[PDB]
Amino acid sequence: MNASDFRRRGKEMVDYMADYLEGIEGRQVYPDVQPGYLRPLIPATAPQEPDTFEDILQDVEKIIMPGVTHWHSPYFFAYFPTASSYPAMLADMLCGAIGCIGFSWAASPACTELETVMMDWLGKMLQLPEAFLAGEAGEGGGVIQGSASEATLVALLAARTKVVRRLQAASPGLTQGAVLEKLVAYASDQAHSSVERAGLIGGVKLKAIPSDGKFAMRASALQEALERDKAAGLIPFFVVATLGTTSCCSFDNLLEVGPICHEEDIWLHVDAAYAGSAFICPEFRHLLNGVEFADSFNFNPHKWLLVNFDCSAMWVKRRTDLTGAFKSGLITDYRHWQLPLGRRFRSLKMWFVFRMYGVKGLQAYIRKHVQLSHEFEAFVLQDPRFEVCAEVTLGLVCFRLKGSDGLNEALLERINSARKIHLVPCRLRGQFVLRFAICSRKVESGHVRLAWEHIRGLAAELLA
Amino acid sequence: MNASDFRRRGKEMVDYMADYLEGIEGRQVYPDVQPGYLRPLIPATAPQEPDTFEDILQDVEKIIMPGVTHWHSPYFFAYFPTASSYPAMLADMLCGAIGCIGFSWAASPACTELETVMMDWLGKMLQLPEAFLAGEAGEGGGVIQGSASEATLVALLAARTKVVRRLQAASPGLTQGAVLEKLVAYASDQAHSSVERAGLIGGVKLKAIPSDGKFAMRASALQEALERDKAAGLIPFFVVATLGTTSCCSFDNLLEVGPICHEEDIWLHVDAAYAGSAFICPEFRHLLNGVEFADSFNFNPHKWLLVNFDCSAMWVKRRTDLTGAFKSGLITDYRHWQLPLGRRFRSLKMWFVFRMYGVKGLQAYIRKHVQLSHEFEAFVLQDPRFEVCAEVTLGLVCFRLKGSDGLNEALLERINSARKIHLVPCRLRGQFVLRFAICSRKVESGHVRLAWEHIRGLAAELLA
Ligand SMILES: Cc1ncc(COP(=O)(O)O)c(CNN[C@@](C)(Cc2ccc(O)c(O)c2)C(=O)O)c1O
Ligand SMILES: Cc1ncc(COP(=O)(O)O)c(CNN[C@@](C)(Cc2ccc(O)c(O)c2)C(=O)O)c1O
Repeated sequence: MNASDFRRRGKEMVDYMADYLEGIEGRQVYPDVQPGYLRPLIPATAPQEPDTFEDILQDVEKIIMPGVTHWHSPYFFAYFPTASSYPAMLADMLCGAIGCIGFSWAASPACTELETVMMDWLGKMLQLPEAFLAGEAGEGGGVIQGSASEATLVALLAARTKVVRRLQAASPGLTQGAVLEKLVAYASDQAHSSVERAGLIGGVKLKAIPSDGKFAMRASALQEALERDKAAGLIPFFVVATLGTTSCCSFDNLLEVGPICHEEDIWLHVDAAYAGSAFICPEFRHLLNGVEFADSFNFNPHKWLLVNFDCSAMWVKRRTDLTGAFKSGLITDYRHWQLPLGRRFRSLKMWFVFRMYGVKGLQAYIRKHVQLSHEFEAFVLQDPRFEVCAEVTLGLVCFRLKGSDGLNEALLERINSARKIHLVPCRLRGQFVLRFAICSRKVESGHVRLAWEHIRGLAAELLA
Repeated sequence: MNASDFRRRGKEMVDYMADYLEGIEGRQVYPDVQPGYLRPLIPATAPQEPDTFEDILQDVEKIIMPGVTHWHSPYFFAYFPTASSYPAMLADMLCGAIGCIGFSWAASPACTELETVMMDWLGKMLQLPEAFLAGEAGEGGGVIQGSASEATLVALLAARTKVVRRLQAASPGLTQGAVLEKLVAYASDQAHSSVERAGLIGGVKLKAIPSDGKFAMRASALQEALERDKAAGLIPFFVVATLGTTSCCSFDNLLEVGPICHEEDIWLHVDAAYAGSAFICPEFRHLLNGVEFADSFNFNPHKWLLVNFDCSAMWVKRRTDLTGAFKSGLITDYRHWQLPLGRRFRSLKMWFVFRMYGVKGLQAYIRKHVQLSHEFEAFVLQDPRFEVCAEVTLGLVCFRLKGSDGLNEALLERINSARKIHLVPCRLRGQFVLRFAICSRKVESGHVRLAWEHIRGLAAELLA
């Protein structure tokens, strides 16, 4: 197809996209399709001659949609939200049209330059210490990573290279392999699985630190682990502090963990994938206190800041520490800040979102979700049959029917079978817990109310 | 902004995208902007209140465009092409609207299922051995990687885990670190830098194999290296054969290298980033012969198959070998086939491109570029002042002005300073060479002719 055809089809696609998101409430959130449903519905080979756009769109609706879990439905309360905003979609369109591969400055100056500024803009919205800002003379700076899982691996690799060099500077005949055997990384027992994958890929041992009563990593527990492992001849080199754990959105104590990592010269990476977005609101910023001790900080605007997926934000205090793993002020070589060499103009999404919503719009968005979260929490607190299982700070409420895990697993099955809303569970200290996460950009109090009524009703039937 | 605003702005964006690509020939390919030009032109902070869409679009045109290198201009003859097609853009739009994160089957069945089928469709277009196809009972299969650089690291990690397990089976006290010290990987001296990055990240030694007269890796040179390294107590575990090297688009000999890797039980990964797309044309398929010996095969539809960047295609013969590094028939867990956990619905781009162009349209596209490449080659062969430096098989012509490297470096500077076309050089055996790569989806004979006339003219002035 050509430009004139695109002008026509592109506009049709725009209406199709708007129609989908606009009438999404009428879709069943979770699909009834069985694994393997798709292959028999489409040809086993690509067509020799063109199919029409109309035919493809019909297939999207009749063959693809039945196998889609609608992340953006007001009734999707699973995992954590993923971002969807029209400004981000407009930027993605422009991004694909410009279509440059920013593997070097010369490949498209703006592809690299806009990103550094967007990262400073965002760094300021979060009130990050200046050490993380690029500005005109900063040693630090930020980069867009493809995802938090990748950001963590990047930080682990930078940390691995750094401690290897420190060990080798003092004892030159030491090999990389010999050093790997002694390296140990730590993360909370509530840390996301991306940390274990990073340890596995990095070839190092990863040890979980027992979390406290509020599922937070504490100085005492970290120190205990450090002493035991150093005594055994292991070398702590990397710690991942999680702000906004997946299970119950708890927060590791950065003010306690930071000083320890500093004293032991341990690389401290902060994973705030979900919660990070809330930090642009002054009332939640205290949760990030202690980030001044972090060597790297990361959160996903593609979760809770409306920047469509393919946008994880990472900052470091020393580009040299990051850069050393893959070989001030202005950044010209992002290829040394990430695993892949190529990259597309993703900073455009941030620019459009930040400018079209404005900081105030983004704050209102966060605050509304937190309000909705508390509305759901209030419902649960009013019913003596249920219990809230963890402090509710952001858009996640962990709850359960007072009773056995079997009862709650049954409640979850009833909810999934009903197909009205979609939630997922988790285990908090072996205990089965239901998670209610405010996800959709357009969830309203009504949806939360109906979701609660639906859940309360099923619970009643079950209790009988 | 809301759906109705998007219906309006999205359509405006469509026209803006079409206008840009349509009038791209009137843009200067390479920018005159200096590093750091952007920061002073935009605010140091995000706006508190919304900016208008009109204002953003004006900034795109006045502030962003001057810092963009136009990859899609008919006059961009640098590196290798990157993909840009309207069907791919249409799919990307849909992809962002559905906006699912396919980290598991349940997160969106179709996000995972369509991908496996598209990979089989593409596998069939390339006439890959059936061992690489998923089908209904295959052990192999394909996955979309974010890029070839990542695909190579994935294969290296799978290979690293495989040889480590084989070894610890013989010597169970052998640690991962002890094994890493003995591992050696190989690639041609013409291999892309992504291979060195993979070795660095994987913590293993990478050794370059001298290429022959046609810049191809040969059995003799590989064997020589293997014998020397095994004798030194090193363990070969991974070889990257490159089909379509960046410098001169040469091809490693798979028929020679394959048997050796098989006999030595060395993981053979095939990197065909650019050239891979040509293999859907029967007249170029012989270049891929020997892929039956490969453990993993990869090429980028986002280079030369019109699937907009963020689309690298990788196949393996044994999902178990790949999967083992991150832990038949239907694939439900792509999270064990790649580094990141999340992923978007990228298979949509393949589906739209394959269906809207049809195999025949894709083959016509490839053939036209190869024809244009030979047209340029013919021009060079007619002028006794120049020489072609390597066999021309696909869309790349390596040439130089007969004489010193200094003369050619001067010619390149003249070309870049003129700002009419954009090319990059490379060194072939220390010799400075100019590269002419057919890139744009809309390059025509006229463009190639004008580019040659422009180059010939500058060469004349210089020679005087
Ligand atoms: C605390 C924490 N750290 C890292 C990650 C990985 O982030 P990414 O997906 O960018 O690699 C997670 C993220 N996600 N875990 C979820 C919530 C799944 C999910 C929801 C929404 C998204 O946009 C993504 O990308 C993933 C879980 O269900 O496992 C995390 O929470
Ligand atoms: C032979 C070869 N192998 C691997 C790679 C890496 O691919 P990717 O960019 O997906 O990680 C390359 C690729 N690119 N090298 C180029 C041609 C730059 C480039 C051009 C067009 C693209 O779409 C991308 O992604 C990159 C370079 O000149 O170095 C490769 O050639």
